[PDB]
Amino acid sequence: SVKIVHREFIASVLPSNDLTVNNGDVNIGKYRVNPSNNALFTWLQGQAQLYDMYRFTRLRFTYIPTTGSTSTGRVSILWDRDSQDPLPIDRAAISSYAHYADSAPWAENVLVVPCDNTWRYMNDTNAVDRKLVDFGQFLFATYSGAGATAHGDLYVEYAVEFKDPQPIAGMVCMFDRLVSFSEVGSTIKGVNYIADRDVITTGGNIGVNINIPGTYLVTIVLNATSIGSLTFTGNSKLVGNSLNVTSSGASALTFTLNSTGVPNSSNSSFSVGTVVALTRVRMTITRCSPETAYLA
Amino acid sequence: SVKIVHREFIASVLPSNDLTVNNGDVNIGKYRVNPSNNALFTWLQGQAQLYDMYRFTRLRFTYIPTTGSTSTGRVSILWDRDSQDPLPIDRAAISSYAHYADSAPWAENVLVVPCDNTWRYMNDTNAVDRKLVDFGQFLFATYSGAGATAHGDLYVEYAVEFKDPQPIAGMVCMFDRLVSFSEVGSTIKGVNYIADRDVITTGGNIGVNINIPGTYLVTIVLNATSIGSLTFTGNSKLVGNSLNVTSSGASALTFTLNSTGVPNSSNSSFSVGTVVALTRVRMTITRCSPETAYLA
Amino acid sequence: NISYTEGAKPGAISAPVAISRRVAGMKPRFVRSEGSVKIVHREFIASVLPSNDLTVNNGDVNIGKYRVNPSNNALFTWLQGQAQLYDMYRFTRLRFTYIPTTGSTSTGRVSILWDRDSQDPLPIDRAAISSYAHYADSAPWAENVLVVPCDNTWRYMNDTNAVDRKLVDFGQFLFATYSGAGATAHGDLYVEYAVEFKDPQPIAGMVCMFDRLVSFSEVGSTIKGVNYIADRDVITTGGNIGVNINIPGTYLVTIVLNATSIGSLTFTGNSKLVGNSLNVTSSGASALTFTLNSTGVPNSSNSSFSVGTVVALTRVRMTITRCSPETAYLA
Amino acid sequence: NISYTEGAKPGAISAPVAISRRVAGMKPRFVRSEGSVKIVHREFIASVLPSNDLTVNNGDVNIGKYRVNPSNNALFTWLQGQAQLYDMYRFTRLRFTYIPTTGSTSTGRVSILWDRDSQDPLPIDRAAISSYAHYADSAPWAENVLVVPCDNTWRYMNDTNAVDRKLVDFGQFLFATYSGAGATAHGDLYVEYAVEFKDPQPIAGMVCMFDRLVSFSEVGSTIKGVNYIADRDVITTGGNIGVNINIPGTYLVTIVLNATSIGSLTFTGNSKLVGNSLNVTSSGASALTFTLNSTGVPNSSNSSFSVGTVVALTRVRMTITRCSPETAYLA
Amino acid sequence: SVKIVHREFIASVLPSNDLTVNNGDVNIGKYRVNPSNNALFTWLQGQAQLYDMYRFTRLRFTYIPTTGSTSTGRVSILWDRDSQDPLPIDRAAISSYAHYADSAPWAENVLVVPCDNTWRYMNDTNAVDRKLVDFGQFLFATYSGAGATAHGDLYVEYAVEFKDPQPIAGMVCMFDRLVSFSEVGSTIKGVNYIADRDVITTGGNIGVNINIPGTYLVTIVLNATSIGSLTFTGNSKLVGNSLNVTSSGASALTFTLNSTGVPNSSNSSFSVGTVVALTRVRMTITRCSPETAYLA
Amino acid sequence: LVDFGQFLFATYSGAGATAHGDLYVEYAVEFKDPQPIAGMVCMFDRLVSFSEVGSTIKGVNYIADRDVITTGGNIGVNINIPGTYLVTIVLNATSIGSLTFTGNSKLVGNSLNVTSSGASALTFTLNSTGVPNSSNSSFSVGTVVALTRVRMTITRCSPETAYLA
Ligand SMILES: [Ca+2]
Ligand SMILES: [Ca+2]
Ligand SMILES: [Ca+2]
Ligand SMILES: [Ca+2]
Ligand SMILES: [Ca+2]
Ligand SMILES: [Ca+2]
Ligand SMILES: [Ca+2]
Repeated sequence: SVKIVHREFIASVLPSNDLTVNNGDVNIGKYRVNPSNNALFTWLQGQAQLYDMYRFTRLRFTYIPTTGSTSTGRVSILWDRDSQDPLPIDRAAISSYAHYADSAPWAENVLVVPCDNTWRYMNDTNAVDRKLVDFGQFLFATYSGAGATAHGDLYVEYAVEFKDPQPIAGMVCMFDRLVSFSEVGSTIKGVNYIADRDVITTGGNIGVNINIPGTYLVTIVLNATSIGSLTFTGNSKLVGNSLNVTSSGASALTFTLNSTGVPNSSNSSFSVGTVVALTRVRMTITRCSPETAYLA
Repeated sequence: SVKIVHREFIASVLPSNDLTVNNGDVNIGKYRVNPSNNALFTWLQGQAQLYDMYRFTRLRFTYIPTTGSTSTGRVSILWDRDSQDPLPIDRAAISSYAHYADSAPWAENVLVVPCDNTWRYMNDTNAVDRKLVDFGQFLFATYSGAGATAHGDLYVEYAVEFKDPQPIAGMVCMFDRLVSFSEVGSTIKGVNYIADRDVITTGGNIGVNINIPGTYLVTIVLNATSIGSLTFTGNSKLVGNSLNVTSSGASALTFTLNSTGVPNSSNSSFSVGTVVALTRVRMTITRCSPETAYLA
Repeated sequence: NISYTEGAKPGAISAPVAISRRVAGMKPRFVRSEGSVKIVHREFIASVLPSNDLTVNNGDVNIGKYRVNPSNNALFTWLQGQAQLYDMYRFTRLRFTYIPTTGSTSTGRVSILWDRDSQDPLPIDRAAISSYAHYADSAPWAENVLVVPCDNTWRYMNDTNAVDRKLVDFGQFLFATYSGAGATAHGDLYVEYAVEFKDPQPIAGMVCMFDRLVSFSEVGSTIKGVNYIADRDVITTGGNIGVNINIPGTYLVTIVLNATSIGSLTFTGNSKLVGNSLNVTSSGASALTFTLNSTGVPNSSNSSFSVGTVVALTRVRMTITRCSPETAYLA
Repeated sequence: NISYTEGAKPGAISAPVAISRRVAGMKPRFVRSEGSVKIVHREFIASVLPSNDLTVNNGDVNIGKYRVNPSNNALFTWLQGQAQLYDMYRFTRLRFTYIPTTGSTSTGRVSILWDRDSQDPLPIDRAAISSYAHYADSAPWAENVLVVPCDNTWRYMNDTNAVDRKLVDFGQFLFATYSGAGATAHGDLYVEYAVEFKDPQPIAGMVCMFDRLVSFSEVGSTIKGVNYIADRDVITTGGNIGVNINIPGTYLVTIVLNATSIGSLTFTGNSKLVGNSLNVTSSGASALTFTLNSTGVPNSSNSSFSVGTVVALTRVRMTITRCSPETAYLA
Repeated sequence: SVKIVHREFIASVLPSNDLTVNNGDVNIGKYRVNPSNNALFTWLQGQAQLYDMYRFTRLRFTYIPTTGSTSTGRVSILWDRDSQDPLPIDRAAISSYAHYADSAPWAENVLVVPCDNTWRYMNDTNAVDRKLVDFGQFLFATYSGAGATAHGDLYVEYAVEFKDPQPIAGMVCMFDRLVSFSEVGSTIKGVNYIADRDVITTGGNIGVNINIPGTYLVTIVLNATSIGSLTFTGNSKLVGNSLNVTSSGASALTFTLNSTGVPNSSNSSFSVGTVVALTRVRMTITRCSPETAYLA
Repeated sequence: LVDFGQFLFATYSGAGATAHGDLYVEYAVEFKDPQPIAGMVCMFDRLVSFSEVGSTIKGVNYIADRDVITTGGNIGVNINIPGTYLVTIVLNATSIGSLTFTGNSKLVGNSLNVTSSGASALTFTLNSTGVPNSSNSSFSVGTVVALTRVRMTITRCSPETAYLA
């Protein structure tokens, strides 16, 4: 048994007047506590890919403000033992989790989750009853805030044991959408950096949203008559140079970007514009360091 | 502090009549014992990337035959505590080393290295005096043999301590050659899947050799008027679909392959043929699993 | 008898032309248990076929083919029968044994592996097969053994087709091989076990039922009962239907096709028809029943049985049952 | 593990396909001595190459190639370094060990011999090789050993090129072979020794200096320092110069030729150039420096390095030093 | 952690000559032992809704006659640890089970189930492999009997642990059928008071069967040109006043009823007659007390 | 990180031609791991066309960069460690003048010189007292034209191995 201790950043809490959970993302179990869930474990996943089974020994969630002391609102950090339970919508519900922590947006907060003795399977083999392979799910909620200045950040801190060395699961994610067939839906394999809704292919534009902090290598291949410009207008900056190959019928772009992880609903992490007759999107995303950025 | 134990495959030993060290690879650190060195630690690097320092507690190299009893010659396994020392050139020199073992190609063999108490740094890629950051270097040799079929496989088994969680070093390798300047030399960053001599760029051909066993994701962007065919006639097989975009002046290919790791001097891991006026090669290689292969 | 080897000084190693070990039948032992019964027994699995490129499980692409569950007859030819009768099981001792059946002249690697997660994908590269915690590697002409340390979790025999198999299986056995040559196998694989059964129950059933709405998609299906086949084993495309029973033994098949017309029933791969095949074709629907013997070794291009020249295939419903050849249809 | 051999009654002999023995590194032991130090150690010598006709020392014609003297790196790759430091030596234990590296299918004779006179000519016939007092014969696929009983005479390391070597060497090791076939070696030769060193001294020097007045004769020379080459190893005839370094390892060479003109420097035999070769040609004199790696196995027709198309060769002066490849010249 | 002990009524056993399991209900999980399952835990569900996980410590099923000594046949009580296993079809199969008991209809009987140490999840309604979230299933059977008057009543007595307070799952059931699409099938959410087959929607009638004993509050909204009468000719009686609003195109009825729980194949718990062009049925059922009945 | 510090000695307010006294080192030293002989050769390489200063030095450290002077039509090599050394020096330069031994070293036996247009080579073995000299190198090459490159090889050795006349 291999014993790992670490702390890592998850996501920033955006202000909201009405009660919103997980910055408005409606996916149940988005932050399921399974080390292969890169949306929660931005760092652990790198080590998780090498082992079959995991057991948390200590687990705590912290909230640290980045806003001023006159910001209004509630930040609630929560853990639900069942990673398949629906997201709460009401103010009674979010306060009723056994494992809760509440604070003003300008106050630090901590949530300790008492761990159990059960080993669980790490590997994502698209388990259907996820609750049986996750140690619950983390979630956050917020209300009574105003503006777009993020309140603060969320971190996870833990002790985990890992059990069986195995062939590496990898840090690659690949996305495939047949736009011919529909502008929504896709096949996604490997690491869950993006879900379906994170890739927008409509009205002559492609937006991809990497809403998990980090530096990533992307290579995207478009089946399209022609494409316009690659732009970085949202949560990510291009790191080093972007390699672009355009032809009639297909094009390919590769580059390393640096994402904040903070979701932007009007501007994607990167977009490609003026795309004519888009048939297919095939793409590969991989968490990495900035050292492997392409050169000028 | 974080204690890892594992056994992993290194390389298959090709037969040779004349003495051949490290399957003919000439480079001095090839198998420096440092967890970053993916040529030696085919599996461990995936964990090494997350930590600052290491210390080996137990370390042994194993040889298991894959050849027949009628195969002639010997396979030598060898450890030098100075990772910068030159490779030995004649068989007698091998016997001068304190830590070596030598056997028939048809016999299992083992070499136990006595470990010390000193911590050393995970990244050695900046470092100049690499002996101070490596726990020596492993070498293998063979002589008095014949045939194309490999004698047997080498493995490393160890118990190692890692010390400090860090930002991930990443599992990607970035290669860059300005072929217009010269058909040799390059900037390589990230993990050492390849070295300069592994990318052949001449006579209207491009061949790249991934002589480290595993499954990889690659993206090559080519600055060239036109290119011909992508072929896999060496130690690697295409996994899933290859995505190829060709234009006048530039081409991009992206695909995941499965390498046997064993070097082939006639056929590269992948080749691209009939290449006209190659000015620049920029490429990205990342160890992964086959689950993220591109679809047809 | 031991012989002296010519030209060896004391303590030398030698390679003989071939190594072997006699295997003898041993009736199962029945032992004291927390549950109903503990069985200590030993069963033959398969023979490792040679291949140059790395292949796992003699080329069977089905994940978890040798999942460790008493109801899986791919791993337990006899224990399957015993599994029928109980609800839950626990392995107490588990080991896999390799006996070479080839001379010391044969090249290659034979790897015997166990993956704690029975739903994990099959490995394809040399780094992967070497990286399993529970591994055992040898030349194909050498003996080998892999001991899997058991836990004390009870699991259900999956007789209700659990979707997350990993939670009902005790991992999966798998074997891999590379750099081999020739037509004949390298050696034989055995499983040796001690297994407890918990709760007596009505017989689970020996039948497998497969149902695909081809009109919806040429891929995907509902499979209930014993898992003799997986989805990918039934090919329905391009005017052909191919069914791959890649587990050895004798099977009764009834296949009912919703399709305008069908051509010939062929047995052109790993199976042979036993006795007579009963075929009824009409406009819009066809039915075939027959019993076959399958070697269970997977074939890329020729299914266990195929139905050719099939027109507007809308639906496949089929029933597959392990049985005796005695029960074959008459001429 | 010991196995039973099929079809043998008790006390039979068997031939396996191949015999081997693991060799492991063992650091030298240092022991009490009448002199400064006694070293107990073990070194690899060479691999016996197969030949149909009787050949000694893998075809090296140099008498006393494996003369027993610590300063002879043809026999002691490591002890040479140690010899540098002392005046005199005495071998206490000496044995030569043969490990086969070929199958029991291989034909031939391997003879390991020791001749008390290190200047005696090499034998060429089967009667001769069999007639040495200190001999050991085997099939090439069998293990063998030759124990040389030592005396207690101290000798000088010959670091001043003694002309009557026999009086400074403890005889010569040599090996012979015949009726073999194929490209690959029969087996490996090791020396195992206990040796005393007497008198500490300034390092003897690692350099060999060769000088031939070709204008006097195409044969003969002055050689001072380490004996990496003998006279016959430097060929100067017919517009060619060939230098044969028939002892393995890495060597720095500087060769200065008194000759009107020279052609190409070629590496066409047992050696490879390391890094860059530095060549300076003028009318009447040429100079080349480079460092090479030599396999040390003698070649009849292709020297370690050659200089072609050389005109009116008057003089060869050359310097050869065993060294590290690290020290090669840059491009 | 929270330790509950209770005894509660499950169902009355109707006589039958042929073998009849679970009073003729065909569904495989009917009495899965999971505190959410209100068909088995008529009382406990009201608490189960507030917690994430359960573990039974003691568990026994009791049968107390309500019939006469001259009633023929037998009543079988039965526990399968696999809650997904099919119902037995013949009497001999019942005897194959390890945990069953069988007696005269006029005799008290008990079946003690030995509990295990494993915690399982309270919600099983998402879960696919329900055996992993249920502690088996209870079944009852009867045969060799006759008459309309029930043989006796079944009860469950247990000591159970609950683990984590959560947002309430609620005590309401929501039923929805698009009858214009089909007269069968439906979306049912919340507590399992009813299953699809319990709402009959055909021949100008609507019947709904609440075959779980208790008092309920219902609201049915009907999409239909016109409706006739609300009747209570089955296992339920109106409590207080029924509130009926009829219009052209839509109707709403709301009332609280008192169900005996015993199924009736001729008369539903409540029926609405002479229903013209029913397109849609949407309904809400909530266990409650009679104190909240509507007034005249 | 590979040395156990450095010995050094200093002196002042002395007079006369003769030495003050002698320095000895007395030690007990352990050696760990047997290996193939490291090599006795030093290889020096300077791209003079790049800069008159800096170099690549591999092998035994008999000289440091500053010990090889390449400036103003002169090359000076200072072997400031005592003993006997084999030297081969190959100069990329249009022409060169005389080889002089005018400082701390003496030529042993004969010096072998080969000059051509664009390249020169010298081999010889010297004895050096190793005492540093400010103005006169161990050996010098004079009147050198368009010096582009110095590649040289220096090896501690025996005087027995000197070249013959
Ligand atoms: Ca919850
Ligand atoms: Ca695994
Ligand atoms: Ca069952
Ligand atoms: Ca059952
Ligand atoms: Ca001497
Ligand atoms: Ca002396
Ligand atoms: Ca060394």
